Amino acid sequence: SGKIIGIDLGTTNSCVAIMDGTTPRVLENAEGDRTTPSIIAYTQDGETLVGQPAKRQAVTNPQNTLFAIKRLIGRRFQDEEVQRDVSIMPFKIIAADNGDAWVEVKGQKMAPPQISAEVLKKMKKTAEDYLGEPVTEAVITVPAYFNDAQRQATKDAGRIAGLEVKRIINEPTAAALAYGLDKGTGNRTIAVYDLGGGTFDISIIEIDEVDGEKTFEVLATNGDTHLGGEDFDSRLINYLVEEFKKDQGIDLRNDPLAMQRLKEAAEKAKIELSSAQQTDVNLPYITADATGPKHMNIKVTRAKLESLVEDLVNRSIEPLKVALQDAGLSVSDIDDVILVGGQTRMPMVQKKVAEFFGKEPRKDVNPDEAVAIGAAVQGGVLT
Ligand SMILES: Nc1ncnc2c1ncn2[C@@H]1O[C@H](COP(=O)(O)OP(=O)(O)O)[C@@H](O)[C@H]1O
Ligand SMILES: [Mg+2]
Repeated sequence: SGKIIGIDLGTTNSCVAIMDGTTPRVLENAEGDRTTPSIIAYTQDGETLVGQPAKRQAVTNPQNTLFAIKRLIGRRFQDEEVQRDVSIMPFKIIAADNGDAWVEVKGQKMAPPQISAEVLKKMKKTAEDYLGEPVTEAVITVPAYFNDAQRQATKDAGRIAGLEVKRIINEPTAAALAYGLDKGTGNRTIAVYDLGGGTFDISIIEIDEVDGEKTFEVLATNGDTHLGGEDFDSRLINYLVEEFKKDQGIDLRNDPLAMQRLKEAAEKAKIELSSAQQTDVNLPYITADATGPKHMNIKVTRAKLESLVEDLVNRSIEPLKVALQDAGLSVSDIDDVILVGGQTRMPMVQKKVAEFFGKEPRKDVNPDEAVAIGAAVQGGVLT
């Protein structure tokens, strides 16, 4: 029946949503999850894995497990983001013959859109599995700061995935549509605070009712492309390494398998601490030595997590001030504050944002779902 999907093609994760009549519905993937890791593995035996199945095999296949491709897409190999990433990514980043930032996978040169297209194919299949019918139309989101090359390379990923890309929309504009900030009257200035797995974006968006149609303008954009939830995980991981050093003599940083388990356990404990006051990190058989297997069992309070990440939360505030100054505005000129991204579910982040703007952020949608939902709302406007 010709159905247009909304896709959040995120740095860390991806989300796919749809109009179910008048109501947006985020879809569950083949693994039962409403979010799919933006991770693509080319296995030794010839399979292409995407999402949590690729995440599981990553430490067995570091060369051919790709992730963070949103950092490369539409960029040149000499871009400062790309040069920073060359020495930290375990997969091989290369210059194309035209100077573009490409990847080499099992000896094959590939452009970033060919890799991101595997994420988009999974979002497409995820929609087809829920609907019981083909899906070939999409709205896809990008950061507001993306230039024509990054937008066009994102379009190219959709085309390679077999999607007719009806429209590339800004992420904070999609978030405004999901929060229903179009079902209003007059002028409306909004702050979109977006804290994902890898990036922090602040966008100030003006929204005028004029001539019966609603205008949308990005007045200012700021942030930090190296501030996200993975950095919050890293603070908890480093705490868990040092407590296990103190209590059992072992530096777990030597054991790269123990470290894959510890990262996973730190993220789970962080996420539990958004709704509980304390949790346990319990990893049986975490490592072993001459005296046999060791077991990690460490209580983590929410207050301990908050102390480990406070300066990361405080880094998000200076780009808010600069964004307001570039827009020519004060906190009182902001009518609505919306949160986007899974890391904004943390009570400390919500409270710091509410405190800075002097108003409680809206609650209409999940922060981690807003970009995909708004892409779907925009798709339904074109249906
Ligand atoms: N309830 C939660 N509490 C704290 N952090 C969370 C929670 N849910 C998800 N996160 C974190 O949010 C990040 C995912 O952000 P997300 O918006 O999905 O990424 P993307 O940048 O790809 O849009 C991860 O670091 C994840 O651990
Ligand atoms: Mg995001």
